[PDB]
Amino acid sequence: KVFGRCELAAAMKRHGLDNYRGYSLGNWVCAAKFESNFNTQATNRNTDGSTDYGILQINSRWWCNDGRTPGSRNLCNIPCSALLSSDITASVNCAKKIVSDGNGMNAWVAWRNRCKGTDVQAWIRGCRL
Ligand SMILES: [Cl-]
Ligand SMILES: [Cl-]
Ligand SMILES: [Cl-]
Ligand SMILES: [Cl-]
Ligand code: NA
Repeated sequence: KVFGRCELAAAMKRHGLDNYRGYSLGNWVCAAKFESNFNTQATNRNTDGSTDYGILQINSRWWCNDGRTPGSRNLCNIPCSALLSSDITASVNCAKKIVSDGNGMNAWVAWRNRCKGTDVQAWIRGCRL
């Protein structure tokens, strides 16, 4: 599913991401925009053989099982295919663990490089939230 910007912000707020671990909602919508263009079905292969999955491009080396990343963990305890559902529950729950891992949303390189330090509130401007 390809989410609308305000549509995603609302689903994200309902699932408890607004200021989760101190990160305002616009950070999460920004991250989704540049990770996946709001597409739940986005997948991307990494150089190390792992793959990023879903709206927030969660990686198979640490967070989900896809059966093809040797020596990897499944810390969110889910198949990576769950991260591609039009229901973003799996992705949000896993992102809560990821953002809690020590480095905040720096875990998302696209957030560090494209969202961090910017006016992220722009990503939720105009939405009925
Ligand atoms: Cl915000
Ligand atoms: Cl694996
Ligand atoms: Cl949802
Ligand atoms: Cl932090
Ligand atoms: Na894995």
